[PDB]
Amino acid sequence: QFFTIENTQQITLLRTGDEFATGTYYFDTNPVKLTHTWQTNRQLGQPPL
Amino acid sequence: GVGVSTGSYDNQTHYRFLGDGWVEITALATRLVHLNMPKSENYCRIRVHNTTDTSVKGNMAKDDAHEQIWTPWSLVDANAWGVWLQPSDWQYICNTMSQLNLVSLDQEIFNVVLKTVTEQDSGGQAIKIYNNDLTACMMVAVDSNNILPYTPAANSMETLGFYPWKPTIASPYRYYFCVDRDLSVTYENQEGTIEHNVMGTPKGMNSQFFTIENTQQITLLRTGDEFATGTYYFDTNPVKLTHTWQTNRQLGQPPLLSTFPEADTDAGTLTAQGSRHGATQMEVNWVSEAIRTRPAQVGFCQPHNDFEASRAGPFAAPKVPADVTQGMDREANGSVRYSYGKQHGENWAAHGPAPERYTWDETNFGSGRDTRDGFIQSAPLVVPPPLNGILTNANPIGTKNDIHFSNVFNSYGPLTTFSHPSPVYPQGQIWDKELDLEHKPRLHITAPFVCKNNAPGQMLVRLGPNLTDQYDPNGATLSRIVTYGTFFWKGKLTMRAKLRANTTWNPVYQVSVEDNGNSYMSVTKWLPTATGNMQSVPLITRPVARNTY
DNA sequence: ATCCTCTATCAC
DNA sequence: ACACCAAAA
DNA sequence: ATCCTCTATCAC
DNA sequence: ACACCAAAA
DNA sequence: ATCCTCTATCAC
DNA sequence: ACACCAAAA
DNA sequence: ATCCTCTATCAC
DNA sequence: ACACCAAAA
Ligand SMILES: [Ca+2]
Ligand SMILES: [Ca+2]
Ligand SMILES: [Ca+2]
Ligand SMILES: [Ca+2]
Ligand SMILES: [Ca+2]
Repeated sequence: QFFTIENTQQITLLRTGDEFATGTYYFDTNPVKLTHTWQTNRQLGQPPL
Repeated sequence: GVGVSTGSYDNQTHYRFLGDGWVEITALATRLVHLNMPKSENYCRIRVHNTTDTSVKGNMAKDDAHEQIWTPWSLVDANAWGVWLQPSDWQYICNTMSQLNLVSLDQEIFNVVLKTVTEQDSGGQAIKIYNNDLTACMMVAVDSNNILPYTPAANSMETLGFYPWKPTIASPYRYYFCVDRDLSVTYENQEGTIEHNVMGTPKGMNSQFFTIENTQQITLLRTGDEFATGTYYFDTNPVKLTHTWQTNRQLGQPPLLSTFPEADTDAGTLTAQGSRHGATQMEVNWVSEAIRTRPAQVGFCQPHNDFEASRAGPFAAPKVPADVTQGMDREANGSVRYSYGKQHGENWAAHGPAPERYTWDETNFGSGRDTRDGFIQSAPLVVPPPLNGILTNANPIGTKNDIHFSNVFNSYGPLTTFSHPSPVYPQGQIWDKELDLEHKPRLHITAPFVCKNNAPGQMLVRLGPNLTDQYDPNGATLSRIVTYGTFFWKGKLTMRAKLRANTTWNPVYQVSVEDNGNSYMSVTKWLPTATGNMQSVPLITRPVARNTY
């Protein structure tokens, strides 16, 4: 599999006065909790009486 | 303002029938609860170390090391089949339905009774006088948002009476706290010492201390008051009410017959394994039910007594229940052993503290595993394997005589498909909360129904501190008027089922009872004695044959 | 707040 | 007092 | 008068 | 039973 | 005249 | 192709 | 001026 | 942010 930037994309030329800008990508992702846990199989629920 | 009941007794069960054979079952539970003053007036962070047992060399699998927080509050768990349905009903549902699912729960408290006792008659002997205080109050609260940790009572056979005409009481609220316990490995006598059997202190990063009072809205209940729940809606997956059988060996196209039996005795034959059509993923130039290709893997091999351990200490790994198989390999296919007691079974006239126990063998056949016959051949498959060309349940691993590949082999994988366990009638747990782990478990062996969203807030109760004329805050430890109480609890559980369809020919297994015998199913078991004693024995859920392919 | 073994004289 | 028992109470 | 650790199935 | 957990329940 | 074991993709 | 299996397909 | 290997978040 | 991948985004 051999690709080439030139045969795959639209290249834009930039001289000194030019400028380039991206679209606006939207992330479709799952959030990340910001808390650690502790409980292990030994501490799950009803502590003995 | 008092002298008038605030609720109504009703422990009925209604079967509402709708079209296409759907059914709306409605569970009615009413129960009389008793309650006395919580000994600790406060919250206690208590510890538990059983050095008396941890010290032995072989002993570890008996470790009870942990540190709980004792709250002066008491829980009111009804999460146990045995509390809602009547023996017979469970029969009915199981003998008639095809699936069951949780719908909604509704709780209610009322007819509060608060009394104080005064031990008098010091001028004669030693009597006790009973009388109720009106102003006195009770306290209720519901952790609807579930800030507090979950504490299922069936997790200890401490739920409520399964017998309506007999009262009951509440399990006290207690929850785990963070420690970091550690224990070393040893066997029968070995040599050396237990290198270190430590406990530990609270860690800043994981210390979590809650308080009913700073988390919930507590409602005061005097005699004429009454309390009532919202109406929780279950968002859960239904449970089939049929066992299966088919195993990898019976999936689809049975081989073609070439020889036809002559009499009801002799059998028939197939075609030459060498000269037989089909497919396999072994190099051999033949074919056999054993090596033929199947859709996927039914059931799988689980590691035996996989005590693993973390900062908490050691513990046995849980494992998906399955049929025990002829091999009678219980601990091998996770059957479960319950130890219930007189409010949850037991006979009643059984003497001594000795709890009654029952082991449940799962009915999802074709999913079980017989350790004995399980074996791994080698490379390039060979008709009859050499010796050093096949590892069996005889050959020992890591130099231990009885430890074989089974106890460490894990068959699980993509093609590994199985069946969800079944519920156990009395004693069994109904629903359960889900672990707040970004990556969940395909199910809990703990219970049948797992809430997809939030879950039923736990209902907490506690009596109110009835003070005396004497009180000093800075005062060491002090007096409070003796007091205890009662109240009725009423629950509403709605379920949905559908009637099974009859399509076989040959009748089918039904749960039934039997005349006065030595049979497991003997009426008498679910009957009163001359003094009125009775037990509740677990019953078969999924008496009827399913199909899986 | 009674109707033929539920809810439900529910079958009006 | 329907409301009568197995349907159309 | 229960909804995922508050109020607040508040997000309807 | 919305109300499915992180947004627009 | 194919829809998850009936009739009944009946649940449209 | 609704019609995603246990409800409101 | 970003949408799953084109043009083309073209499939809106 | 549709526009969640193979259709009818
Ligand atoms: Ca909340
Ligand atoms: Ca009635
Ligand atoms: Ca609330
Ligand atoms: Ca048909
Ligand atoms: Ca583009």
